[PDB]
Amino acid sequence: MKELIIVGAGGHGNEISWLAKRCGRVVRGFLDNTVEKQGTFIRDIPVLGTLDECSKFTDCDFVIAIGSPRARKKIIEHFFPEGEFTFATLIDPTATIGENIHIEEGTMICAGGILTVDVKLGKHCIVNTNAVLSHGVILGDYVTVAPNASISGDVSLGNIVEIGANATIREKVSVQDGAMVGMGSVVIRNILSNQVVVGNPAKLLKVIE
Amino acid sequence: MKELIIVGAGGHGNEISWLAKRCGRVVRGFLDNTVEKQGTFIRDIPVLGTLDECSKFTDCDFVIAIGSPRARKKIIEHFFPEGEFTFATLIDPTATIGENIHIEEGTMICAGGILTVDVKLGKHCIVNTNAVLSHGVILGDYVTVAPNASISGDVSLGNIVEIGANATIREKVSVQDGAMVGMGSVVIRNILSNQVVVGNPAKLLKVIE
Amino acid sequence: MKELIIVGAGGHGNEISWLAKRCGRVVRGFLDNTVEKQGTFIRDIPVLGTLDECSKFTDCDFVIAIGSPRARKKIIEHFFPEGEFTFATLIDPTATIGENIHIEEGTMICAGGILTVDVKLGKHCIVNTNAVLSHGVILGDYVTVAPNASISGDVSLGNIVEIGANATIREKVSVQDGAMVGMGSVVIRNILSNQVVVGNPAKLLKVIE
Ligand SMILES: Cc1cn([C@H]2C[C@H](O)[C@@H](COP(=O)(O)OP(=O)(O)O[C@H]3O[C@H](C)[C@@H](N)[C@H](O)[C@H]3O)O2)c(=O)[nH]c1=O
Ligand SMILES: Cc1cn([C@H]2C[C@H](O)[C@@H](COP(=O)(O)OP(=O)(O)O[C@H]3O[C@H](C)[C@@H](N)[C@H](O)[C@H]3O)O2)c(=O)[nH]c1=O
Ligand SMILES: Cc1cn([C@H]2C[C@H](O)[C@@H](COP(=O)(O)OP(=O)(O)O[C@H]3O[C@H](C)[C@@H](N)[C@H](O)[C@H]3O)O2)c(=O)[nH]c1=O
Ligand code: NA
Ligand code: NA
Repeated sequence: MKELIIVGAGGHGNEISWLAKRCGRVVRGFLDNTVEKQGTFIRDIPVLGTLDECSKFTDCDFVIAIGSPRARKKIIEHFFPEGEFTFATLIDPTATIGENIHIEEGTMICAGGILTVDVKLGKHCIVNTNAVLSHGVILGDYVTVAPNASISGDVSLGNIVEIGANATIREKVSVQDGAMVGMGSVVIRNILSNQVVVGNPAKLLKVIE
Repeated sequence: MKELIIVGAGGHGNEISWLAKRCGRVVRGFLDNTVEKQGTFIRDIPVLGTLDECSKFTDCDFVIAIGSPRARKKIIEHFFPEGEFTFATLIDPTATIGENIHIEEGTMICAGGILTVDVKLGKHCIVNTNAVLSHGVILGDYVTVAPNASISGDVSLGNIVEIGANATIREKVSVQDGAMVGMGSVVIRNILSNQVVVGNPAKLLKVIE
Repeated sequence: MKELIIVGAGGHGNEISWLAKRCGRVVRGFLDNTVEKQGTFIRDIPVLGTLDECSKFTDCDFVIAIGSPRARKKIIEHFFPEGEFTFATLIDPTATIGENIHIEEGTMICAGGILTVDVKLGKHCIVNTNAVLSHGVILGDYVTVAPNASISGDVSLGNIVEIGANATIREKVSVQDGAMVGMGSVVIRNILSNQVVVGNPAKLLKVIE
C-alpha cells in the first residue's frame, strides 16, 4: 500500500495515526498548520509541515483526520483538486463491516464501529469508536458520526452532517445537508439544512450557517 | 443444522439473513405477506411465499425476524402451533455470551451484543446490535432490545416488552408485560403493564393497549 | 500469576469473577462482610470469609469488585495498608487497549471496553462493559465508569468519581473529585467536587458529601 499522510495533528489525527498503525499502514507523517506543532511528533510520527506541502507527497495516500465536516470540505476544496491525489480508506480491524457496504475514499471507520447491511457512505466520512449504522443507512460526503452514536435503520444523513457522541436517531429520519445533532440528542423528527438540534427530545437550537 | 426460514423480509429480516449467514446457516428463504415482495430477493435469498406456506417447510428451523414484540406473538400463536415446528437460536459470532446464560428458542443475539452472567431470555427475543444485558437480567418471551440499549444489573423485562435504541434502564428496575420504553429513554422507576414511557427522566406518555 | 481474591460477592464481584476466568486467572475466592453470604458460592467460587481475613491471603493478588468508588477507597484505607498486599489488573480479552495507555493496579477493564490513545487511569478504577474512553482521557484513583458510558477526548475525571451507565461527557470537560454523573446524563459543563448532576442537559441535583 502507499504510505499515508494524515492531515490534522490534533485529537482526531492522534486517533487516526493509531487506526492507520492497526490497519498495517506506514504513516509518513502529519500536515498541520499549527505553528507550535512544527518539529513535533505523535508516537514517533512527525509533523512534516503545513498543508500547502501536500504537493511534495502525491506518492502518498492522504486522510483528513479532522472531526469538523466543514474543515474536511474546506481542505479538500482548497488543497486537493479533483484527480491529483489519492485518499486512504481506513477500517479498524475491530470494526464490523457487513454485506453490501459501500464506502468512498477518505473515510475512517473506527474501533468497535458496526455497519450492518446496505449502508452507503460518501467521501471523507468518519464513523467513530463503537458507533452503529443499521440497515439501509445512507451518509453523504464529509459526514461525522461521533463515538457511540446510534443511527437506526434507513436514516439518511446529508453532506457535512455531524452526529454528536451517543446521540440516537429514529429509523427513517432524514437529516439535510450541514445540520448538527448535539451529543446525546434523541432525534425523532426530520432535520432541515444547517439546523443544530439538541436534547431529549431534540429541539431546534439555532442554524449553524 | 436444519436450513432456516426467516419470517419477515423487512429491515429486521434483512439483518437476520446477514446474522444467519455469519452463523454458518443456509437460509432457504423468507416468508412475508407483502404482495409487492412476492418474487423478490434480499442478497440471493428469495421471498418464497406468504406465512400460510410455513407448513411446506416443517423440515426447516424458523425465526420470526420482525421487531414488534406483538407481531412475533401474533405470528407464533396463529401459524406455529406448539410442537409442530422448530426454531433457530442465532448468536452473532461477535456477540459475547458469558456464563450461566439461558436463551430459549427463536432468539436473535446480534453483532456486538453482550450478555455477561446469569442472564435469562425467553422465546423469540431480540438483543440487537451492541446492546448490553448486565448480571442477573431476565427477559420474558417476545422481548425486543434495540441497538445500543443499556440494561443494567438485575433488570426484569416482562413478556412483549420493547426497549428502544440506546435507552438506559437503572439496576433492579422491573418492566411489566407489554410496556414500551422509547428510544434514548432513561428509566429510573418500575414500569407497569402496557405503559409507554419516554424521555430523560422517562415519564408515562400513554398506554399501548 | 498469583491466585486472586475478589473483595465483594455482589453483582460486580459476580461479573469480576467472570472477567478473572476470561483473563486465565485462578480465583481462590471472595471476601464479603454479608452474614447470609458466608458458606455460599458464585459458579464454583466460594465466599471464603470476611474482609479482616485478607491477611491470611497475602500470597494472592486482590481486586475490590465493588461499584461504589467510596466503598473501594474505604476498604483499601482500612484493610490494605501501603505495601502489604498486591492488586491484580484485569483486562477483558475483548477490551481494546490502544497505545500509551497507563493503568494502575486494582483496575478492571470489562468486556467491549475501548481505551484509544494517551488514556491514564489511577488505582482501583472500573471501566465497565462497552464504555469508551477517547484520546487523552485521565481518570484519578477509584473512578467508576458504568456500562456504555461515552467519555469524549481530553475529559478529566478526578478521584472517587462515578459516571453512570450510557452517560455522555463533552470533550475537555473536567469533573472534580467525588462527583457523580447520573445514568444517561449529557454533561457539557465542568463539574465541581462532590456534585451529583443528572439529566439532558445535566443539571446540579445535590452534593453527595
Ligand atoms: C481546520 C484546520 C485544522 N488544522 C489543524 C489544527 C489542529 O492542529 C488540527 C485539529 O485538531 P483539534 O484537536 O483542534 O480537532 P480534531 O482533531 O478535529 O478533534 C476534534 O474532533 C475529534 C473527532 C474529537 N475526538 C476531539 O475531541 C475534537 O476536539 O487540525 C489545519 O491544519 N488546518 C485546517 O484548515
Ligand atoms: C406483522 C407482520 C409483518 N409481516 C411482514 C411485513 C414486512 O415485509 C415485514 C416487517 O418489515 P418492516 O420493515 O416493516 O419491519 P421490521 O423488519 O420489523 O423492522 C423494524 O424493526 C427493526 C428491528 C428495525 N431495525 C427497523 O428499523 C424497523 O422498521 O414483516 C408479515 O409478513 N406478517 C405479519 O403478520
Ligand atoms: C461496602 C462494602 C460492601 N461489601 C459487600 C456487600 C455486598 O455483598 C457487596 C456489594 O454488592 P452489591 O451487589 O450490593 O453491589 P455491587 O457489587 O457494587 O454492584 C453495584 O455495582 C455494579 C457495578 C452494578 N452492576 C450493580 O448493579 C450495582 O448494584 O460488597 C463488603 O463486604 N464490605 C464493604 O465494606
Ligand atoms: Na461494542
Ligand atoms: Na449509548
